[PDB]
Amino acid sequence: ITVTKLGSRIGARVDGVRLGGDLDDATVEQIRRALLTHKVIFFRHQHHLDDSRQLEFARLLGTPIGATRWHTDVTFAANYPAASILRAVTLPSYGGSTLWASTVAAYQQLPEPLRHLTENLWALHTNRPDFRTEHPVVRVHPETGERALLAGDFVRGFVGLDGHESSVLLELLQRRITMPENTVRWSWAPGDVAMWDNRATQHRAIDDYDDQPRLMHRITLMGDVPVNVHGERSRVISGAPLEVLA
Amino acid sequence: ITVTKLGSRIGARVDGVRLGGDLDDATVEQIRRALLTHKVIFFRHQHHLDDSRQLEFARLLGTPIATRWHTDVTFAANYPAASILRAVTLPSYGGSTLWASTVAAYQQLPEPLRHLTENLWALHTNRPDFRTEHPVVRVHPETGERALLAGDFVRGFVGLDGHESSVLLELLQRRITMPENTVRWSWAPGDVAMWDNRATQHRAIDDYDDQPRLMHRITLMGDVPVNVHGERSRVISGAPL
Amino acid sequence: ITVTKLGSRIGARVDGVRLGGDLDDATVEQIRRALLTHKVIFFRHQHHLDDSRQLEFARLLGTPIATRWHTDVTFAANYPAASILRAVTLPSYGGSTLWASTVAAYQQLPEPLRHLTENLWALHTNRPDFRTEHPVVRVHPETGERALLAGDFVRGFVGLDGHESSVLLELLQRRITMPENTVRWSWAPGDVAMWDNRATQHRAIDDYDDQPRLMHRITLMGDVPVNVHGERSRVISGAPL
Amino acid sequence: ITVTKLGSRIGARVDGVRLGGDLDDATVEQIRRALLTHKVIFFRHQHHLDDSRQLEFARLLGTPIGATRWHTDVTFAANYPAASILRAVTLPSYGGSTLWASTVAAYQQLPEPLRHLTENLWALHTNRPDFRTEHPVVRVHPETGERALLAGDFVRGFVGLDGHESSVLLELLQRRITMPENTVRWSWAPGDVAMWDNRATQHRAIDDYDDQPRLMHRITLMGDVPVNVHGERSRVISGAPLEVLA
Ligand SMILES: [Cl-]
Ligand SMILES: [Cl-]
Ligand SMILES: [Cl-]
Ligand SMILES: [Cl-]
Ligand SMILES: [Fe+3]
Ligand SMILES: [Fe+3]
Ligand SMILES: [Fe+3]
Ligand SMILES: [Fe+3]
Repeated sequence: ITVTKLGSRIGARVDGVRLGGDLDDATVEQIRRALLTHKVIFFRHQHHLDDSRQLEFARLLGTPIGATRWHTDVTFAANYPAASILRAVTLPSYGGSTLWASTVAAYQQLPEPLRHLTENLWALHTNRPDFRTEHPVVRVHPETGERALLAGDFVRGFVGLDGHESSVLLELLQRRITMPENTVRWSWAPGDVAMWDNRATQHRAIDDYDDQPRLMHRITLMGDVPVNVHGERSRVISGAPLEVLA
Repeated sequence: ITVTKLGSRIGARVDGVRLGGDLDDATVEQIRRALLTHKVIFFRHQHHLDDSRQLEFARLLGTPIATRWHTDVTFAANYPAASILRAVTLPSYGGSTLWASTVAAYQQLPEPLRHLTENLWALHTNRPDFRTEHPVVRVHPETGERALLAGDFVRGFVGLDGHESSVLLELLQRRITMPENTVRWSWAPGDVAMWDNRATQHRAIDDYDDQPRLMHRITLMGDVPVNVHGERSRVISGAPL
Repeated sequence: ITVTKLGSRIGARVDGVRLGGDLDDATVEQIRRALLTHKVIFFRHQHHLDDSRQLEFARLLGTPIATRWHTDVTFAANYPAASILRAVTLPSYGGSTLWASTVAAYQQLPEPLRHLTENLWALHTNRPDFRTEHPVVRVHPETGERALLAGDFVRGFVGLDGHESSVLLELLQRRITMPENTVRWSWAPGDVAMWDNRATQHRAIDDYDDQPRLMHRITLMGDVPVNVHGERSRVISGAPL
Repeated sequence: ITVTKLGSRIGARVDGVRLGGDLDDATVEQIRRALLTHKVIFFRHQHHLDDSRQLEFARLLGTPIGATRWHTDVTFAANYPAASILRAVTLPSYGGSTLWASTVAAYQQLPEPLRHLTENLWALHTNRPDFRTEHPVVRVHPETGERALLAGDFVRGFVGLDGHESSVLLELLQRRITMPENTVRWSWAPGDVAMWDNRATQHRAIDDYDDQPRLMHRITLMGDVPVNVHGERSRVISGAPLEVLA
């Protein structure tokens, strides 16, 4: 099993692994560490995979649950996902790459004033079945302790700020998060599988394949409610917790 | 001596006072307090004033030293404490002046923007090359009130890029110059305004079609800002006033 | 009857007039012209006025129908032409009102922003669900002057995303409410203001600490905007006024 | 010789060509058309190339002349470059990808109001030897007739706009231009060569290789002074024209 960095702040390729439910503990743990360290990892040549085997693999790393704007998944809910595992099924003849950004790297690049701002800022995330959650803008990752910015396209405003202030500040933060130095863009080939840490990233689909057929299979793993640098938790304004796969 | 509020967060008219250098301690003190409380105060019917008498008055309150919103001379580290401004020749229309309370603006900031501004430094410049890094929140040395320090001399914030600085400065200026924080004075003959430059910004208004307009200003020495953490402004370039 | 400018680009005081329904054609006409020229006009010493007499005056000028900058009822397609506003009960301080000339603001636009605004549509809404797509430049039906149409009822511009709309609207509002384009009136008992809603925005100011304040407004029917290319506003939802 | 699209709005790979000064007219022309159509093209496996052969090739397509912000090259000059040809010499073990955006695609995605704005807008581009040029924000490409946005990191302001307006509008335009649907990101392998149309693109280096050694060789081809949609030309405020390779 080898892990090779794809860039300075994000991304790694993991080789010498056949994904499935039969991986030993040492291998699952090596994978877990690579995920947490590199934020998004890629396995190539996984042509043996189907839906069931992908699910069997997913169960080893977490509890499975039941596009072209930058976002963190389902952040309108309080207990939004920890991670997802995504395999290519049918790919277009061109385009169709995917972007990830490290929101840990983004936080690390913030100068002190913007650290003080974001560590003391709350965003309303919504899906508009009405989900509204006030999340902190800095989250302390529950497995690594690393601070990560929490924002993305589900943010509708910041508490205490007016609509214009919120629009300007959100875009300032998005501009920083999605700086290319914080990002990896993956050109999918058949057999590829991506896994990302949704507590430490945003991602974005790209509509550059002229609507040619494209099919991916995603399995998403249950996460927990964010805690900020002061130990404060996200507040549910409206909506229910996300639930495991039935 | 009476002090009459002109608005909730800023401005008062002081009546029953003949400005000059012969005012007693009690009266000079009441004037000082009105100024610190109301941020800009106005005296009407001061027709006896000339440059000499204005200066004699000014000396009781301190040591004597357009159309963009600014705090005076903030490209310098020890920028002025206050100014005293008399109408001499007024246009037949227009020519009003605006002041904003930067104390009021700070008090209206929600918690996130307090945490931002209390940890933020702005570079102020006059382009003699004056460049000073001032804190964005200054603690008034006489009242203890916190005031936003920004305005048109700001060229950027330390650690932010040019676009971030442009957007943030305008966000802070939009807050500071909200009309609830401002008083606009239409000058009549004999009017004098005095403002606390440690707690305000002001702005001339170009709405008199360049008719002749003459005012006489006397400016009083101030000290170097202290921020909420006790830190002082940093001279990058230039000398003290 | 005398008309005195208050500023270069906006505002005049009309003296020598006792407002009411018994004014002759000549006087009603001079008042109409002063209004169209100066965008907002003020009458002082109108202590004889009551609701009935204000309405009788209003009927000579048209057909009778807070703290954010807006043009009245622009979420409707045929929004008002003008309003007439009388002080009834005034606070002991604060309580001034601001008007901006959107004609002046249009005239200050450089060529690129004229090309933008002359080809721009804004969605105005009241959230009865009123939604209207208005042009951002309207051609005044009586004067032919071009005026910016924007303000706080704007929710977005057709073809722009939410962030673009937020940034552009604020850019246009920053231009419109530049103090050179505005008049701020401190109300005294007996004061009446009348403004042309086709050529202005206005804004109440919350600087009187919620002391009691009562004004009486009468609003006059207007028509549907025409833009520089002859195009009319589009009702998306709601009825005509 | 084959040309394969890499994405809907930008980028193509050209195969079955050995780059050099010996290419026949038909081949040079096929290359020219591919460049103008796809805005940036890539040739792989060119391990025979050295500086001299790259130059011999460049001479077939134009007249050769004498990083991590998005820009169009040398736009502070009036007659800024038409195109560049870039080969990898020494590559880092990770990171080091390059981004291009199509400013033709960007113009095509503008809604009517922003077309009216930009077609009637002028930007001051500067290098701060003092180069200052007022360029139109829409340029009509001299070979294809296509309209392209002209902006990027050398813009210091727009004529008639104040500093804040200019900052906000430039970023609005950059945000549109650099939307991922308008972009291609190339992971360099040894032997790769990129050629881009500088009249129809912006590009950006990415600092994500932790300053490992990296060496590219660039040859840049002379361009001409922009003309806008009204037939108006760029204005030299200060500085000299760019000059051919001595
Ligand atoms: Cl491979
Ligand atoms: Cl990218
Ligand atoms: Cl005002
Ligand atoms: Cl290959
Ligand atoms: Fe997603
Ligand atoms: Fe000043
Ligand atoms: Fe109103
Ligand atoms: Fe370059």
